[PDB]
Amino acid sequence: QGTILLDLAPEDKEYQSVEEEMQSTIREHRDGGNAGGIFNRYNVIRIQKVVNKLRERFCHRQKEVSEENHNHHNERMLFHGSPFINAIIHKGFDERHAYMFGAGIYFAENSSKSNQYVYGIGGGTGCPTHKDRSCYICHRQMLFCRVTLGKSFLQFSTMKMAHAPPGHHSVIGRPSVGLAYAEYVIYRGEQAYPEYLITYQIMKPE
Ligand SMILES: Cc1ccnc2c(NC(=O)c3ccc(N4C(=O)[C@@H]5[C@H](C4=O)[C@@H]4C=C[C@H]5C4)cc3)cccc12
Ligand SMILES: [Zn+2]
Repeated sequence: QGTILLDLAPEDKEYQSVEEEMQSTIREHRDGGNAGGIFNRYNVIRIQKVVNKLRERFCHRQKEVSEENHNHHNERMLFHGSPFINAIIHKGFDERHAYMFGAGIYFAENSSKSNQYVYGIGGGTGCPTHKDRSCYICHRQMLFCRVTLGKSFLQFSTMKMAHAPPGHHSVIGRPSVGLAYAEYVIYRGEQAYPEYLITYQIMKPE
């Protein structure tokens, strides 16, 4: 049937919950805003629920992970940012299209970290039209996803990895003095479901 995008109304508590998580998880980064831009809030202009009967591939894998993890799939809602959001919502996450950065699909609990990836690694060259990484005009997109972490392997760097170590299902790169915030990585596209599609703009500091 394909993906059906359902619009959430801002007066719906599901809409508010999603925006709140995004707006409150904004943190300042050490790069002076070079990658994701300079801003204190987002102008959330749209939130759509992604419906794709993907859910099954996702639920199936979740069962495998659970058996393998003492009946604990260890789900977390996390943000994802990359230049391939539209492909993802239709075809699902795919580890074959993966790219420091290893060969995994990255997620973050802080929206501002995922915003740095919207136009690519380090923000790339910025938006296609103005080639500005701090564009306040162009609409950006990011996903708030269900991520099956199962047994996570914790470490200080992930540029090295291609797969989760034995007995594990995800890799969490953590802060050193190295990273500033945690990054969650999976190596199988089916361990993540693109629950919400957020359309937004970063707003200039008032
Ligand atoms: C048709 C089609 C064409 C191109 N793509 C597709 C796709 N794509 C992913 O599922 C994907 C996106 C970004 C990363 N991906 C990350 O999450 C990390 C790195 C990376 O490449 C760098 C960027 C974000 C950070 C840093 C890894 C995987 C999924 C489904 C279809 C696709
Ligand atoms: Zn722009």
